[PDB]
Formats: sequence, structure tokens, C-alpha cells
Amino acid sequence: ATRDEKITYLRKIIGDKGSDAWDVAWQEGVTPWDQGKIQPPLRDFIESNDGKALVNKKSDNARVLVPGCGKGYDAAYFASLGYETLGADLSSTAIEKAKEFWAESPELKSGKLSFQTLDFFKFEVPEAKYDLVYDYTFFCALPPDLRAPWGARMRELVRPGGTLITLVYPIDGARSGGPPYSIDVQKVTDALQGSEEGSAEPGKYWTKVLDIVPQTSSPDHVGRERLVVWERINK
Ligand SMILES: Nc1ncnc2c1ncn2[C@@H]1O[C@H](C[C@@H](N)CC[C@H](N)C(=O)O)[C@@H](O)[C@H]1O
Ligand SMILES: Cc1cc(C)c(S(=O)(=O)O)c(C)c1
Ligand SMILES: [Cl-]
Ligand SMILES: [Cl-]
Repeated sequence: ATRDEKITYLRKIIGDKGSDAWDVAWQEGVTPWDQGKIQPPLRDFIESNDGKALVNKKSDNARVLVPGCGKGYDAAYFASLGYETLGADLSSTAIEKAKEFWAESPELKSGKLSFQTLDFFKFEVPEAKYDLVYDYTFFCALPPDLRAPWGARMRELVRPGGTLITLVYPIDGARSGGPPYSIDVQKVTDALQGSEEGSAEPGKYWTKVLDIVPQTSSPDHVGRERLVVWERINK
């Protein structure tokens, strides 16, 4: 079937089954988002001077979370940098296929990399929280009414002074419907900064330290993508 057809179906079964539709999609092989590798802006950020700084300052027990990790390319990448890394996905099928795709990873073998079937909204945040979290094609997978809970979870998941990286894609403008929902930095901002009763005036919970157009985007991502680095505050 075509990509449009696979997306049309995906949106059907989400309409009928809700969040259970994802493991169905994985079981049936309707995974049109799967690229087989990380997106280049992630590696370029990490190898950039800002990224080297972030990695060099990592504590000896620094922990990474990649929610909605799918086949887990991003989690495998962060583990290969020496971070103890958990890739979390709602679909047990996705998590099994991530264990297959990464079966030869030295970090999987050692346990430094770990894949687990987990609901991002429900699992128990560890006491130490996470030093670094990476969100790619997860915020844009969620229905719009789940964006505020996503930001609330994000605020609990990242330790004070820790970092959240959002590869914001797809920035398609006013197109309606999803997945993949058309998003932008403002939508990520509003979700992450939440509200303070009276208003949502930013600088409450995060500092947006970096917001760039990546220089190396996949060709179908050019013009629809921004990379954003957030630091958690209110220590
Ligand atoms: N509440 C949830 N908790 C954890 N994972 C979820 C949740 N809802 C949806 N997902 C997963 O989010 C993934 C969205 C995928 N389209 C993208 C996967 C991955 N980020 C990639 O770049 O390949 C799916 O694998 C879902 O199983
Ligand atoms: C969650 C989600 C779903 C889909 C179908 C896609 S994609 O087809 O555009 O690649 C992406 C990027 C994310
Ligand atoms: Cl990769
Ligand atoms: Cl934007």
C-alpha cells in the first residue's frame, strides 16, 4: 500500500482503538514512520561544541530516556555515548523489534542500554529522575489534547538542571489531523511551560537555551524541522 494509505489506516485504528492501536500497527507492519536510523540533526548537535559540552559534563550515573522510542535508534545512539539509557515504548511489539534490531549492540549486552514496554504517562519516574530526554516523533504522535499531560510528565521526568532535546518535526503549518500532527515550537513551548494559574508567561519551568534550523536535515525534512534544547529550572 501507499504511504497515504498506510497513514489513512493508522488514523482509522487510532479512531477506533485509541492508544491500543499502536501495538496493533506494529504487529501488522503498518509503521510508515520507521526510518531505520537516527535523524542527522541529533548526531550533529551531539558532535557540535554545545553537544560535546553537554556530554563531557555528564555524571557517572547520568541516565537518558527516549520515550516513544520505536525501534530505538536514538536510545542506541545515546547509549553508545556512555549514557545509561532506557528506550520506552507503549508497544511490546516495538520493544521486541528494537531488541532485535539492536541485538549486536555492546550496550544492550552490558545492560547500559535497555528497552522496556512502558506507558510514558504511567510508568514510575525513578527517584534520581533523568539527566537527558530526547523527544522525536513522539510529541507529534499524540492527539492535541494529550500535549499538556506530556509537558507535565516532561517536567517530572527531567531533573533540575537536566536537559530535554526536542527534534520538532513535522512543522507543516496549518494542516490538520494526525499522526503525524503538524507541530511547531510554540506548541512545544506551551505544553512544556504549562500554566501559572493567571497566565502561561514563559520561564517558569524551562529555559529554551538553543533553537536552531538544523544544518543537516533529511531531504524530506528540510523546511519542516527545528532542533530545540531545553534546560529544567526551579532547582
Ligand atoms: N503513551 C505512550 N507511551 C510510550 N510510547 C507511546 C505512547 N503512545 C504512543 N507511543 C509510541 O510512539 C511511537 C511513534 C512512532 N510513530 C515514532 C517512533 C520513534 N520515535 C521513531 O522515530 O521511529 C510509536 O512507536 C508508539 O508505540
Ligand atoms: C507519529 C508519526 C506517524 C507518521 C505516519 C509519521 S511519517 O509518515 O511522516 O513519517 C511520523 C514522522 C510520525
Ligand atoms: Cl542509527
Ligand atoms: Cl516553529
